[PDB]
Amino acid sequence: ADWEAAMLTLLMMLKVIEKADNAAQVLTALWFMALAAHMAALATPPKLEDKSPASPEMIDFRVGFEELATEIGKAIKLAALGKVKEAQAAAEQLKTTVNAHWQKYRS
Amino acid sequence: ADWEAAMLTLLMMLKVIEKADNAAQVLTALWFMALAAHMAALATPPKLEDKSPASPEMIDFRVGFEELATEIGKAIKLAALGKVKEAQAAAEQLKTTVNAHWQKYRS
Amino acid sequence: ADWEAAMLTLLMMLKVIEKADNAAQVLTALWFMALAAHMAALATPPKLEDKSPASPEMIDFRVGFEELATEIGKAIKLAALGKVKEAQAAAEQLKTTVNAHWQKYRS
Ligand SMILES: [Ca+2]
Ligand SMILES: [Ca+2]
Ligand SMILES: [Ca+2]
Ligand SMILES: [Fe+3]
Repeated sequence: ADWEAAMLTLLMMLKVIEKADNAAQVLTALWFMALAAHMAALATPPKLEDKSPASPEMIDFRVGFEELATEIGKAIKLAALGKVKEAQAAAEQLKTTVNAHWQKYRS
Repeated sequence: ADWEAAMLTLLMMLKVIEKADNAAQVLTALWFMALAAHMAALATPPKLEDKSPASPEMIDFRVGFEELATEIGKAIKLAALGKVKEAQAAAEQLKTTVNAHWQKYRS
Repeated sequence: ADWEAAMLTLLMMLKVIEKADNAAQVLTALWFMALAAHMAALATPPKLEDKSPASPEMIDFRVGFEELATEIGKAIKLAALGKVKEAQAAAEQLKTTVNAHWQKYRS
């Protein structure tokens, strides 16, 4: 998948987590979020199509994506421990990082 | 998973997409298809077991697998946008690329 | 996800496989197990936090993780062929490798 194809996957999975009832539904959706970032970190968003791979703007994008995989991993551990409530709470903060990263490179 | 283990995963997920009702069912199955190709592109099919990694026959296999991940990504974006109909239509063309690649290296 | 976050994912997915009714439920959970190992093989467990990357104890961990991905792949192929019974049987042996690896680096 390209960049925004996995970005929209993160957005939809956040909508699945907010309506998920058990911990298995939250965990599987969070792993789909981690998976969507596993193949999209290597892709390039539309705005940075003509930015150097060593350009600080393109470098910012990689690390901003690295925070995302880090927060997703923390919510996965909370959902893995059975804390379905605290994992959904961590998913609401994930929604902030996903939306901020998605709007900065949407164009 | 080995090569044909993920090939049969693509075939079964295509059967899940053709019977999927909502867009979330199509998107998750398509990401399972992208995931099945993410770890099987690095594996080697049975026929090419004794073919050089730089052999044009083995090289053909890698690129033919690269088309597959590209088509899967396009269907993921269609399913991510909510176009459950057009994503299923793209999945039927995916069935052509999966079956052609699966039969050429099945043996 | 970090190391134990994916370790607990393997444990929960084993509980999903033992209660899965059809072959698609077993296959998807097994691919979640393969996915959980795809990003956790590159992480480091708590005990080996201060062990050299070329240390035989840290080297043992990588190969012990490599057996895990190999067994998961074999159960995926059994579940892909439709053998839902034999794949669940392979999942019970997977439970031995997961639990042995999980307890050796849990601390
Ligand atoms: Ca609900
Ligand atoms: Ca149906
Ligand atoms: Ca049951
Ligand atoms: Fe990878």
